[PDB]
Amino acid sequence: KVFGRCELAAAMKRHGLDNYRGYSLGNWVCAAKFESNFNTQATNRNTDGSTDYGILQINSRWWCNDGRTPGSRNLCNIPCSALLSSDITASVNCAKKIVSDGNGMNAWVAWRNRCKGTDVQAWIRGCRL
Ligand SMILES: [Cl-]
Ligand SMILES: [Cl-]
Repeated sequence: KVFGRCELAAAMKRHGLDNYRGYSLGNWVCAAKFESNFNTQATNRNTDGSTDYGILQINSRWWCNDGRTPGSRNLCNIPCSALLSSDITASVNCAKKIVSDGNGMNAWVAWRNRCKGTDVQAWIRGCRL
């Protein structure tokens, strides 16, 4: 599913991401936009053979099992395919573990490079939340 901006904001809000670990909703919308263009089915392969999955491009090296990232972990305890669902619950629950691990949203490269220090509230402007 390709989410609309406001639709996704509202889904993330319902799933407890607004202000989660001090990150306002705009940060999460901004990250999703630049990681996946709001497409739950996005995949991208990394140089080391790991793959990033879903709306927030969660990486099989640490977070999910895809059966082809030898020596990787599965810290969210999920198959990576669950991260591609039109229901973002699994992505959101896994993202909460990532953002809690000490590095905050810096785990998401596109967030660090395209959202951090910008006016992220613009991403939820106009939305009925
Ligand atoms: Cl694996
Ligand atoms: Cl933080």
